[PDB]
Amino acid sequence: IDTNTVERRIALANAYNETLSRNPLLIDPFTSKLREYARMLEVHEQIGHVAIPSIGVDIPIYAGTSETVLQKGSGHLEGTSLPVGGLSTHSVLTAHRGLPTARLFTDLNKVKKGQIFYVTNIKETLAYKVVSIKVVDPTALSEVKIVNGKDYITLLTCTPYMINSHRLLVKGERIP
Ligand SMILES: [Ca+2]
Repeated sequence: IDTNTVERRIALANAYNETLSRNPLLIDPFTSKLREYARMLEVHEQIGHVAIPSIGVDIPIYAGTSETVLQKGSGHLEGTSLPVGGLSTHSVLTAHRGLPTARLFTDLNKVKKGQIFYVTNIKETLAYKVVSIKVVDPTALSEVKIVNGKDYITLLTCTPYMINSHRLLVKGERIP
């Protein structure tokens, strides 16, 4: 796609991000029951890719967290910022703590503070440095709000392994 088209679409994503309420009510995607909100970012139905070389993961990102999406890649939590970076953005990307055939976020618990993951979209590849690692009740995801003046992406999965009673949140902060 041509540069001028990419920039218009990114401008749309930014406008969307700057419209978001800073205080979503995020419901646990794993225990809950077709999305157009991220159409500007979509190429063949994917909005991006998330790579965590620290653990050998590189998987596609799709809009929403339907079970169809989570079977095949990472799902973007609607109500959070779209993964294009910027101040006052906080995107949440979700994936299973492993599937039969796919590692997905199986080893997210092995990511450490200071390590760097990458989110690639139609425009560029963004780098995020891990700054926090937390475990919370599934019924507590709303806290994962957009923080004024910060550019964050949280990677979200279930824990402990093979139990999945709780949720692991690994938050990275934009490296400018
Ligand atoms: Ca929609």
